[PDB]
Amino acid sequence: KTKIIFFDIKDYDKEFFKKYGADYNFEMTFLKVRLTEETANLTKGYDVVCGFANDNINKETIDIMAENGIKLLAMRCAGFNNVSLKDVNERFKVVRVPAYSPHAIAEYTVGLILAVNRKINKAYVRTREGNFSINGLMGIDLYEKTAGIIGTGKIGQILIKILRGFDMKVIAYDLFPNQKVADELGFEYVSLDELYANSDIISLNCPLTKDTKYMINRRSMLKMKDGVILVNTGRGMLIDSADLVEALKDKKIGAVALDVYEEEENYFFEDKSTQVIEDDILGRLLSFYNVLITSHQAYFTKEAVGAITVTTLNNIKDFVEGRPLVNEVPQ
Amino acid sequence: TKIIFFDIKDYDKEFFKKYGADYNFEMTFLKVRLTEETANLTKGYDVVCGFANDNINKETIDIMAENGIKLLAMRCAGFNNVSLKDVNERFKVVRVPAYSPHAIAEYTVGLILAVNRKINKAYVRTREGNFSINGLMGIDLYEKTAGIIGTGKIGQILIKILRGFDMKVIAYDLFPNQKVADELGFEYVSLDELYANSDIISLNCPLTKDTKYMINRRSMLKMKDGVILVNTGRGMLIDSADLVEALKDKKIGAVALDVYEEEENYFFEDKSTQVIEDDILGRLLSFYNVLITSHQAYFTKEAVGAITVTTLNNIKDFVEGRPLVNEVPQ
Amino acid sequence: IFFDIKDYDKEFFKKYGADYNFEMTFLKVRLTEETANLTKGYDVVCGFANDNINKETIDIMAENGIKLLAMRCAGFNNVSLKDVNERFKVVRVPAYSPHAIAEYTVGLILAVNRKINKAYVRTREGNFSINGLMGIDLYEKTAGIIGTGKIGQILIKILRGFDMKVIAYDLFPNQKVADELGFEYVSLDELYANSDIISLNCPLTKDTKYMINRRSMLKMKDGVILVNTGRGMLIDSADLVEALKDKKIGAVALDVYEEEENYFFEDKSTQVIEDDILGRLLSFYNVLITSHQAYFTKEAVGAITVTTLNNIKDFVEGRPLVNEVPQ
Amino acid sequence: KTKIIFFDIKDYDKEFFKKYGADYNFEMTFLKVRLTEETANLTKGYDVVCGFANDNINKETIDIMAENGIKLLAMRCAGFNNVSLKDVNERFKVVRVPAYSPHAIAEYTVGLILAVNRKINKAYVRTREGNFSINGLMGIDLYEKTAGIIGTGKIGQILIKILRGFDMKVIAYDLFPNQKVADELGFEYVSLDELYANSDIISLNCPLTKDTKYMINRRSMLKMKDGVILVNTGRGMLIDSADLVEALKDKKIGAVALDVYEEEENYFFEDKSTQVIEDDILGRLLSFYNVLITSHQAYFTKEAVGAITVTTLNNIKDFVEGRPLVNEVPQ
Ligand SMILES: NC(=O)C1=CN([C@@H]2O[C@H](COP(=O)(O)OP(=O)(O)OC[C@H]3O[C@@H](n4cnc5c(N)ncnc54)[C@H](O)[C@@H]3O)[C@@H](O)[C@H]2O)C=CC1
Ligand SMILES: NC(=O)C1=CN([C@@H]2O[C@H](COP(=O)(O)OP(=O)(O)OC[C@H]3O[C@@H](n4cnc5c(N)ncnc54)[C@H](O)[C@@H]3O)[C@@H](O)[C@H]2O)C=CC1
Ligand SMILES: NC(=O)C1=CN([C@@H]2O[C@H](COP(=O)(O)OP(=O)(O)OC[C@H]3O[C@@H](n4cnc5c(N)ncnc54)[C@H](O)[C@@H]3O)[C@@H](O)[C@H]2O)C=CC1
Ligand SMILES: NC(=O)C1=CN([C@@H]2O[C@H](COP(=O)(O)OP(=O)(O)OC[C@H]3O[C@@H](n4cnc5c(N)ncnc54)[C@H](O)[C@@H]3O)[C@@H](O)[C@H]2O)C=CC1
Repeated sequence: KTKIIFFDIKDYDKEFFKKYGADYNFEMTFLKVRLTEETANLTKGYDVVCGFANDNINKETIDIMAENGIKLLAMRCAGFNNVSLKDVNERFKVVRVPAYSPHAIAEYTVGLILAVNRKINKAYVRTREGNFSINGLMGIDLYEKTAGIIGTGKIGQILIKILRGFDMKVIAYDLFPNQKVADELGFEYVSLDELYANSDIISLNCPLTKDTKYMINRRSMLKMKDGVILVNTGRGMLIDSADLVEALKDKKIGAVALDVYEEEENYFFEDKSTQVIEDDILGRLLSFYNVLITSHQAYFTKEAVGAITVTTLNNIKDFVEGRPLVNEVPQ
Repeated sequence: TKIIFFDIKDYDKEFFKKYGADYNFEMTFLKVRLTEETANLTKGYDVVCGFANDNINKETIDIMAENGIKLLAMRCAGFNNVSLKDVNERFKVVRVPAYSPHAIAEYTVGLILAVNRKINKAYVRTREGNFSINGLMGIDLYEKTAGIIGTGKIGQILIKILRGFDMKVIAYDLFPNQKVADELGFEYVSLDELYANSDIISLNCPLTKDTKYMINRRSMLKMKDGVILVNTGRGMLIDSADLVEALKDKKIGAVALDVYEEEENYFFEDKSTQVIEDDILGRLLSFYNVLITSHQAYFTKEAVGAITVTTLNNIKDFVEGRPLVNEVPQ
Repeated sequence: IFFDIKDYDKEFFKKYGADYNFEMTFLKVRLTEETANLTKGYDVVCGFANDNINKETIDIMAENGIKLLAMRCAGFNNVSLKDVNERFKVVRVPAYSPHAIAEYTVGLILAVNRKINKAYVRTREGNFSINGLMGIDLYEKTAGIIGTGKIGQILIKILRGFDMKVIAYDLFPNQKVADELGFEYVSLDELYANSDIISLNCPLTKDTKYMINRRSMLKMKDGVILVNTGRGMLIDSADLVEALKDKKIGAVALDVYEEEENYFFEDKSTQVIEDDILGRLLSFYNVLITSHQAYFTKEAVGAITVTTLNNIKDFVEGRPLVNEVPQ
Repeated sequence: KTKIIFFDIKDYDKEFFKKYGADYNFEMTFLKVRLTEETANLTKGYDVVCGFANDNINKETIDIMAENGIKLLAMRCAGFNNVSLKDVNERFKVVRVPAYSPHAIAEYTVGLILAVNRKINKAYVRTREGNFSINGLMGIDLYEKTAGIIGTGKIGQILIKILRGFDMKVIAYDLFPNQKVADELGFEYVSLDELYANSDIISLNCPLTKDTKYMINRRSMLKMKDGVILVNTGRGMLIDSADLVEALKDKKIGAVALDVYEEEENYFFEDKSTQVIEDDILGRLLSFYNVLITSHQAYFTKEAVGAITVTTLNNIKDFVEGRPLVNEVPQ
């Protein structure tokens, strides 16, 4: 009887929500379109809206939603940078799924590092055509190199542990360093500049905020070591992509793996192979021998997707029963 | 001192020229693999430098001793491809045993995650502008069981890394080392227990008489359905034909092979403008869940640097009558 | 009732059908003996080239009172006609666009000769080396066409424009057309011995099944370029693999494949391809496989939809059957 | 005896020139580098220089060559746009191979048309991964469509004949129309503007000159039919590539095949797959779903390459024996 409208849905999302939703007393409607100001009108008559990471939940969208009497905005993801929280004004509540599986993203990040370092993705395309030459595929041992992690949160700290198992030296930067964890894991907090100057490999694992937007830009990349391997499974807006293209052309950047991209919203998760990709930077990034782009799949495991579904359904059950909202996103 | 090198590529040559400039050697580089058909080209040389895919059987060894070869220097850790009994001490054999175990262990982890998370497939889709991720869902390695076969230099580093993923690790070795298993946090088990309880299995033992085709129809029937298998050891560890069947019957979830049982005429060479004659290799290349890379687990700067220097020193040490630290006993 | 439907099929049939007084039901699944039961309560069953319309399927269909089998294709080798027994009628679309297939055939020839597909994969990765991509001029070479029909004749005309010499084999030669087009009928053996390029454009029948097999390929010139936009069963695929391995076959393009029915038109990129020969064929440097898309142009598909839609409109109005397939 | 220096050589070139050159009284030296001002010095002590399509044979290069006493410049190609003829003040002679195989290029042009129309290259990349879906691969019948050929020379005429065999209607533009050939082939000369307005398919087969440089640019592409299929096996400089990108993005261009590219000289024929492609437009062109780029291989058949080698060697023999130079490029 609680009526739920879901945006940006794929078949994998739907199957999970139908299966696990069978034990909840919900009406579930599934839409393919992203939630934006153009589609916000479709929320009319629903109690709960379920949004995802690439929905444009700006003021206009939020106004139309409150106007339509929406009681709850449920985000089926850990990120909320794309919802303009100040504009909600407590006219409805916002919940997210914060800890479905930090391991999924940390593990993926390690995958991406090794893929671009050891050029696994290029190897595969060669051996498929029967090219078994390995010229140009030489990488570097991670062992005893320095990895620099920006964001020592749930994901960042698991990433650090893994890398320490590789016997990498790890340095890290966080707005709120946690020295205890550093002693347990065996890593040293440093400034951003020290991280840039000493890191052979750099990974972004902080949220997108006003302070992190474009934190990786021409100026910060000039401070990195030539041949630095950079990986981003955070948010696309962490990197000024145009500057990334230049730092690739300058051979500052040894290789880069991007699971997210600043203007990904009309592309990612969709098969755009039969039309023009209109974003110039995205097209150009796809033509670099040492760029690996994957469509925001760091989160994408069966454990992670399972927990997102269950935690999302419970977030909603908990709201309708007037229970305390453990996964509220404070506004 | 006159050195004949087989199976050489430009990356090998450049390294051996750069670092060999300090040593008093004549160095001749050949592209061709060392086999019975090419063994005759060793005539007039003091030292032969061989590599992992050379066929150094009795015929090859006989022709070499006949030509007065003093030293066989292997620029690799593996020596399964030298028929040691047939040497008869007519010349010495040296290898480079520990250039970089990290290179291979690290690459092994790279393969696991690539096939699990479909990173190679992702790339091929996004390059064509297909950003759909349907079918690319993987599994968290966290709290799964990895089973390592071969707890040597490489296998032990692999185990440590995976323990960092908080995987449970079980292992099998012909010569268990219980002490390392206590430090690392893993348990030796029989092969049968490994097969039954492993979500991921990695092969890191040498190719011997005992390991040849250990992974075959019968042992794969004991694995968990959906098992992820990775081989950076030797290709002959797997009966490849059975592997094909175990893929087709969906016993195998995904597999990454950095080596292959008949790789000798393919690997390291660009065969993209001719027929691949080996039927199994062609067929393996057509499976959605098979990742084949051309024996590049070892292939890092550090590893290749250390192979070159250790090889050149193996040879310097032999010619100066020094004790051979890296002899392979025969 | 429509089988083996894809979104392109559905959009066309809805757009053009929205004039006609029909209720149309669309199914994704192929028509086989397992799915034939789903025809219950329908009068029009619309089938396509890879449906298994054997006796069991036909029996279940007649049992369910099926009035018309409408084939949205020109080929009908997959419908066991003798078993229908006139318990319902069969219509096809015979001439929607012979040009579509003939033109595509020429595309394939040139793609495998000049390595265009391999070129694309290289340049996409920034490999602009053209080593191994050398081809041959078609000019003054000999092309051998098996099946001089609607498609075969247009193929011949195009190739004659390339100034290729053309020879051809047909069970029912048409000497006239040979004089207009400038080509010579020969035996199969002569075709095999003198052809640099060979194309198959005859129907799959009892007599053409496996006509390309180890024995006939041994008669071909080494380095022959072979293209098949006919039916997969024209080639013994296992022998093709051998003739590729022997380097008898210079390059081959297959738009059709003998066991294509559970693969073609479907995205199988997230599961095992169980057919061993198909997997193996995909690993050869000089094999080009496309998924039965020689017919696939907007004119062809438009004409298929209209001719089909008003093949049905001409059945329900008790009109004579302009496009039947005689049993 | 006669000493020949060859630039921009690949193994295929060398094998042909060694095989066929064994009968001629020549010393033959092979270099990998392109002939530019930076390399022109390497001509010192040679009688004959053999150049190829992407050599930068400007005045500086020509001056350094005449200074070194070079007697003959032999181009192993039909194009000569890249040699600044006015600057060669008859201080040496220039020969080319004009008619090695017009069929090779015309045939390849037809291959490209059908590949981008019927998506054969995209089909291949799909089926290789076991994607047999044909959605998005629908093309058009060429039958009864209009093809527009710019340049009715040796190549253009054979192209026209072939297309007439497809029963296409053909129109053509040439600076020097040949009405007789039009009557034999069945095509009509028209203005460029009429060609742009009525062509479904357009092919470029004129030389690169001062008059053809950038003839295909924003303005001319605005006159084409929406969804036009464009193919260029002429010269890269015939197209303002930046405008091409825009005309692709705005969907004026249905599909394009480029065998040549305006800044191809440091890329084409070379394996650049293990480094950054520094040219932005080329990278971007490689990321369009409906762009097919091949590396200047329209000429590349065994008959063509054979004839280039023999005709080149005879051009040179004929020069040294004071024979009249039938393949001189008038300066
Ligand atoms: N690609 C994908 O599928 C996924 C991406 N994400 C992204 O990864 C991000 C990290 O997530 P968690 O580890 O769960 O977040 P978290 O909220 O546990 O930890 C983030 C850490 O970043 C730090 N931080 C905050 N602002 C900072 C600043 N201005 N500079 C440096 N550090 C700062 C905090 O101290 C915190 O420790 C999420 O915000 C989300 O954007 C999350 C899940 C999946
Ligand atoms: N893909 C690549 O590029 C490379 C592959 N390798 C392969 O890995 C092996 C070298 O590995 P390392 O760990 O450095 O060698 P190692 O000698 O350090 O370790 C070998 C381990 O396997 C064990 N072993 C021997 N027979 C066994 C059996 N039947 N069952 C289980 N374990 C057995 C040994 O007892 C030892 O614990 C080589 O033999 C080679 O075949 C080595 C280098 C590179
Ligand atoms: N790949 C694709 O998308 C398409 C494939 N086709 C295939 O091509 C075949 C021919 O199509 P159409 O030219 O429209 O048919 P058609 O109108 O030409 O009739 C078939 C021709 O094949 C000849 N033929 C019959 N038996 C023969 C034998 N034993 N040996 C040699 N030749 C023989 C006939 O004499 C006739 O000239 C179709 O039956 C179908 O299988 C048709 C349409 C599309
Ligand atoms: N992609 C490749 O591999 C190859 C490309 N080419 C290109 O194709 C051209 C050679 O074609 P061919 O047909 O052998 O040349 P051709 O010299 O036989 O014919 C050239 C035609 O272009 C016409 N033309 C000249 N200036 C013109 C202008 N300003 N506007 C319009 N038309 C004009 C001429 O009247 C003549 O009909 C070369 O000049 C070269 O640029 C040639 C060989 C290979």
